[PDB]
Amino acid sequence: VPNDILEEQLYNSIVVADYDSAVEKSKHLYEEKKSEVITNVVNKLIRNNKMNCMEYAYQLWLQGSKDIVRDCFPVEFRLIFAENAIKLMYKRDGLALTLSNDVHGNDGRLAFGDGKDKTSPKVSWKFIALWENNKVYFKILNTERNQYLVLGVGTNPNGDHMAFGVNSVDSFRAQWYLQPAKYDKDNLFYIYNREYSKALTLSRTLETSGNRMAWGYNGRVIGSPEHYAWGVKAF
Amino acid sequence: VPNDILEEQLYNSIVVADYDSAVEKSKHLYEEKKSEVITNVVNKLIRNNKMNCMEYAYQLWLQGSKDIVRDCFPVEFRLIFAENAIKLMYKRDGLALTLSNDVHGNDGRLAFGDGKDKTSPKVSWKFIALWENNKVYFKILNTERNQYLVLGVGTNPNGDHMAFGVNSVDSFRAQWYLQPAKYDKDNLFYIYNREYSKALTLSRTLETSGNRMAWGYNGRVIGSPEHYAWGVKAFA
Repeated sequence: VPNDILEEQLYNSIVVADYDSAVEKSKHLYEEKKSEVITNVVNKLIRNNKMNCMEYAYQLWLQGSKDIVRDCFPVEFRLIFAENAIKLMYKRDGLALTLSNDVHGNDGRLAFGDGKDKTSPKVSWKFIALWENNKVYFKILNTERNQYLVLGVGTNPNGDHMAFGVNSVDSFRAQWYLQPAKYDKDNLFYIYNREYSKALTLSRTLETSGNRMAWGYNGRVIGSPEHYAWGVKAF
Repeated sequence: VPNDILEEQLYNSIVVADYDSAVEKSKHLYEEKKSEVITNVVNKLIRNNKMNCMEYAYQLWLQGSKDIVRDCFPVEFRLIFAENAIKLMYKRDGLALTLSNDVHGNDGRLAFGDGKDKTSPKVSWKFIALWENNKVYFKILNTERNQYLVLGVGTNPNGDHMAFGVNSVDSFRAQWYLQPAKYDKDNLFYIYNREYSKALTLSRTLETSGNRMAWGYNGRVIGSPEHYAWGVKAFA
């Protein structure tokens, strides 16, 4: 059976979220030195912004195929699923996500893109995966503060929610899902809130410090990863 | 009638908040070239952190004795009541109060001591006095944003309230009262929220930018103006 037909079969199984089939097909392809098929499928999935790519990687990771994730996917997938310390870099601004030092009253720490810090422990995060109802979600943990990224209940006039870091994940407001995207060189992700289905973004309003407040954005982001997606870089 | 007794009489009228009496006594003292008496009384009020000193200056100001406020009081009193553009300089840290650029939802812009900016239009404020029930309160207006200093409802774990700048004063959370203090050369003020009776302060936690969050502090401040009071300085 030709490579393009093997790609098609694998691709289709992921698109309909039959991940056990995807994983079994993938194990066979990898075992048979047809990793090119997997790599091309993942490439297509990202190009087409298929969220199911995340679940596919996760099930591979869980089901004895960490090697496939290592070898056939953008490095971001291993970093995410290995819970490595990473930086969340907003493509549009090249700023790393971080938390404020002091608390934002009752809200937990304020999340923002730092105008200047791209390297200190304060911009280090980990993704902690959880599986529920055929979907992978993430707690996004700030390692310096040991607090989780959340959207606040309240909205600005645009319907945007403020982003914070809080102690516990006791709500869908503190869970996130990813949608991969390709922009030129880079593999990026839209990061959506589980509760509100709004993309994590940085304000177009600069602070005098160069900081940009993070928001769950009430607007369309798809098709503009250079404006609204995130890069996951090793810390 | 000797000056010492005149001082005591004037002082007593202020401490009991009979401002009409205080003002009439003051006009007479000023007319009679005994402005030393007024100056001494003001000095005493400030040393004793008497909040009634603010009402006394305001009543002088309202009742045609702006000359007395100008001549007999720390310059900050004229700056406050003439609504000059001023900067709010936290004595402990030497940071000017300002607002963020982005608005933190319903809360308004975040109020903070700027780590670096001591001079730009964003650190310009004006006090807008209001009289209610024998007291003077102030709306504290950020000139650049046309927004008023407010304490938010929620608290951190200490019971401190975050400070914000908002569009309207439609609540006591956006009103403030002053208590003068002396520290060395500096006439300073504690700035208390009308609603919560908490003093405006800057966080001991520095932001990476060197900014410090402004809080309505749940704690004792009196006795420590070098830690918790503010300078009111003319904006250049």
